[PDB]
Amino acid sequence: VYKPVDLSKVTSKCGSLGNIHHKPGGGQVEVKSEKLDFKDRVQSKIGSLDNITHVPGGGNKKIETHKLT
Amino acid sequence: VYKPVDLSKVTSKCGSLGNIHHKPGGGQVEVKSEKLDFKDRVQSKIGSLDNITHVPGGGNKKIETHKLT
Amino acid sequence: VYKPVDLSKVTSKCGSLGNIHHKPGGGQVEVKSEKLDFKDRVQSKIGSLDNITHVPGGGNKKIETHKLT
Amino acid sequence: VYKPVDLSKVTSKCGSLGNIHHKPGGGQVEVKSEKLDFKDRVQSKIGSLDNITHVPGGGNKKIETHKLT
Amino acid sequence: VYKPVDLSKVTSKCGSLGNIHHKPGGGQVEVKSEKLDFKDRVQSKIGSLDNITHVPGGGNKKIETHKLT
Amino acid sequence: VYKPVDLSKVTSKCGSLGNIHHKPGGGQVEVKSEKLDFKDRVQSKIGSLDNITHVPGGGNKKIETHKLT
Repeated sequence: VYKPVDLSKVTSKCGSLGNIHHKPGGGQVEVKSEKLDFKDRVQSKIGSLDNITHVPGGGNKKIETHKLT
Repeated sequence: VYKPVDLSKVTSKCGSLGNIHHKPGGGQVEVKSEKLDFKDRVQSKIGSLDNITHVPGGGNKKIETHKLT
Repeated sequence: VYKPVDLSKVTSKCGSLGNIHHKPGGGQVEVKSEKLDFKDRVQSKIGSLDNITHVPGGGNKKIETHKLT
Repeated sequence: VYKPVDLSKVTSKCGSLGNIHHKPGGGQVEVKSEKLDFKDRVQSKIGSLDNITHVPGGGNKKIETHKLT
Repeated sequence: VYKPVDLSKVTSKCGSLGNIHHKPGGGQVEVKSEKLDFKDRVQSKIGSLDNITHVPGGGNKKIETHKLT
Repeated sequence: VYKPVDLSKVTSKCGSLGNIHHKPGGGQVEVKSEKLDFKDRVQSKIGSLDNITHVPGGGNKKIETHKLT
């Protein structure tokens, strides 16, 4: 017989959340290339890529796992 | 016999959520290329790509997992 | 017979959460290349990439796991 | 025979230009006058006058002069 | 025979330019005048006048002069 | 025969330029005048006048002069 119990609280209060500024790549990015030789695959990313601003009002997280085997 | 119990709470309160500024790539991205040779596949990304602004009121998460075997 | 019990609280309070400035790559990034030879795969990232601003009001976490085998 | 040659550059790059605050005359101006006597022209300026905020992207200058005599 | 040659550069890079605060005359100006006598021209300036905020991204200068005489 | 040649560079790089605060005349100015007599021209300046905040990204200068006489 298997009867685990959770009554827990995962809680957050905030008076205000804000004035959050994320300014990636506000300057110069400058790439110069001459007489290059590539015999195999090239993957290139230049500039302001994949940046994240994540401002959840709570962002609280529960992870729970159970296994019988 | 398997009878797990959860009565837990995952909760948040925010009085106000805002003034969130995400400004990726506000400057110069400059890319000069001369006499390059590519014998295989090329993938190129230039500028402001795949940036995310994610501002969920709440944004709380529950992950729960069960297996019987 | 398996019957764990949890009554826990994971909790926070913030009066205000803000004036958060993340400014990666506000300067120069400069990359000059001449007469390079590449016999195998090339991966290149130049500029302001993959930066994160993560401002969860709270952001509290519970991890729980149970196994019988 | 006069054949000067100019191939010069005057150049600038700025990634981002901003958060400029000019607040002239934010305090208190009080001017009391009694029994003044003026026999000739009067010019009077009182308060916040002729203040300048000048924010050119660029603002570069070339002056060039040529003379035969 | 007059054939000067100029191939010069005058150049600037700035990644970011900002948070500039000019606050002239934030205090108190009080001017009391009694029984003054002026037989000739009067010029009067009272308060916050002719103040400048000048923020050129660049602001580079070339001055050039050529003369035959 | 006059054939000077110029290949010069005048150059600057700055990553970021900022947090500049100019606060002239934040205190108290009081000017009390009684029974003054002026037989000729009067110029008067009272308060916060002609103050400059000058923030050129760059601000580089070349002066050049050429003369035959």
